[PDB]
Amino acid sequence: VWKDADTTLFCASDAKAHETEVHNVWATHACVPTDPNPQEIHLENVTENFNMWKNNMVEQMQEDVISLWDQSLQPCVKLTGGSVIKQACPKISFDPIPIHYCTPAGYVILKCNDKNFNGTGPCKNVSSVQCTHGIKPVVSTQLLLNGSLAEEEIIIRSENLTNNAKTIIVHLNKSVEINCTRPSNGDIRKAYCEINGTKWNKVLKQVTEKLKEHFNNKTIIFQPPSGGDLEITMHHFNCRGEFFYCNTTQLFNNTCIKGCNGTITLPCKIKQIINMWQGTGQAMYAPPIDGKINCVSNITGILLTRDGGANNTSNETFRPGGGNIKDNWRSELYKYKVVQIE
Ligand SMILES: *[C@@H]1O[C@H](CO)[C@@H](O)[C@H](O)[C@H]1NC(C)=O
Ligand SMILES: *[C@@H]1O[C@H](CO)[C@@H](O)[C@H](O)[C@H]1NC(C)=O
Ligand SMILES: *[C@@H]1O[C@H](CO)[C@@H](O)[C@H](O)[C@H]1NC(C)=O
Ligand SMILES: *[C@@H]1O[C@H](CO)[C@@H](O)[C@H](O)[C@H]1NC(C)=O
Ligand SMILES: *[C@@H]1O[C@H](CO)[C@@H](O)[C@H](O)[C@H]1NC(C)=O
Ligand SMILES: *[C@@H]1O[C@H](CO)[C@@H](O)[C@H](O)[C@H]1NC(C)=O
Ligand SMILES: *[C@@H]1O[C@H](CO)[C@@H](O)[C@H](O)[C@H]1NC(C)=O
Ligand SMILES: *[C@@H]1O[C@H](CO)[C@@H](O)[C@H](O)[C@H]1NC(C)=O
Ligand SMILES: *[C@@H]1O[C@H](CO)[C@@H](O)[C@H](O)[C@H]1NC(C)=O
Ligand SMILES: *[C@@H]1O[C@H](CO)[C@@H](O)[C@H](O)[C@H]1NC(C)=O
Repeated sequence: VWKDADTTLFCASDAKAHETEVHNVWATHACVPTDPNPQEIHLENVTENFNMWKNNMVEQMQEDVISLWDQSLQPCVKLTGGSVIKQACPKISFDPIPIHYCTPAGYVILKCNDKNFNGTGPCKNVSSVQCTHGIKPVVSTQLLLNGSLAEEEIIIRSENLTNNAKTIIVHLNKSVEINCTRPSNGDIRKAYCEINGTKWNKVLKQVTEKLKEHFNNKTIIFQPPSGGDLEITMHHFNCRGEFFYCNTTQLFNNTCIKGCNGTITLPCKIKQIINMWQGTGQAMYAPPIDGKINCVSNITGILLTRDGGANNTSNETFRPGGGNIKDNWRSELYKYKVVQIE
């Protein structure tokens, strides 16, 4: 028997000690080895309540990723709280690895196995585990990359759909590849992401259908982010250590929901000067490495903000972008909660 509790988790990974890649290096020192024979017990006729929006596992993962980034991604110049910090900024090897989140003795993690669980409320099919699945700490905006997929239907998740200020996480049930490249050989910061338009528009159509179920069949309209920093108005992510900013206007194309089944090519740029997602200020990095810089990722989730004040109209307008990296972890941790064992 148990009760919802918070405690300090630890992490486990398969980091390689000989690797210089920074997530490996961090996990080699900050985490223990994974369990090759992990226990998972189904809790017979047990119903548990979960609330992904109030889940300290998220705050803890955020804490780790901040620490990882802080010790791994030194910029040449950091502008924070009005001070200027200068230091060496060598190119690094960067490629996220899965990190498992684990309970210490006297606690356990309950996992909701209801396939269509929306993240808050009762779960009928619950199991207990010592660690979460391995979650890659992929930092991005607008699109969630290399994550886990919903096992059945597309799921719409929100702390309160009625409140337009609350971010919506769209959990996809089918991956769509996004293939980003800064080609080897003009402009060294010019890059692009290629997406399969037929596949992407099919999924986006489905997301639209799902949104209708939640918004009384109102008309669903996508628009580009209203304004803000580039990290939010663009799909922002890190590829091989380089900070990419990609224009997603083409991805949220209302008319495709004409002959538009071809490759979607998003224009991207690599930026040396960025606003740190940690919310701490600005950083400047060295220019991109030479050669073909390339990441192919699965889009597995979408972060959306709904326009407020549209209650009198027959439309609901959505714009890509969540307002919080914690939501990235939320999207992976929603099915977990820590409890204390009696
Ligand atoms: C509950 O979830 C488990 C693990 O995901 C799955 O294998 C099983 O089919 C489900 N069990 C029940 C009682 O439906
Ligand atoms: C999720 O399901 C719960 C059932 O308890 C419901 O109360 C809540 O409104 C739902 N949220 C969404 C976004 O569907
Ligand atoms: C990408 O998604 C595919 C298909 O759903 C999956 O098989 C593969 O593991 C994913 N690759 C990742 C997570 O890097
Ligand atoms: C994904 O979910 C949608 C609607 O939520 C559904 O129509 C479709 O069957 C699902 N696709 C897969 C591959 O499970
Ligand atoms: C959900 O948001 C609506 C609109 O802001 C608000 O009126 C209502 O009180 C909220 N519900 C909860 C439980 O916060
Ligand atoms: C990614 O895009 C480039 C073309 O721009 C191509 O060289 C490469 O083969 C692509 N990779 C995949 C897996 O589609
Ligand atoms: C997208 O995938 C479909 C298969 O559903 C394929 O027919 C098409 O060649 C792909 N489109 C592009 C241009 O990548
Ligand atoms: C994205 O691209 C569109 C069309 O090319 C452009 O008008 C828009 O301003 C771009 N968005 C950003 C934030 O650069
Ligand atoms: C939507 O797609 C069509 C392609 O047929 C194109 O005319 C239009 O420019 C697109 N809107 C975008 C990409 O913003
Ligand atoms: C997604 O995972 C693939 C396979 O490990 C990797 O090549 C790609 O760069 C990852 N994307 C991001 C943004 O980390």
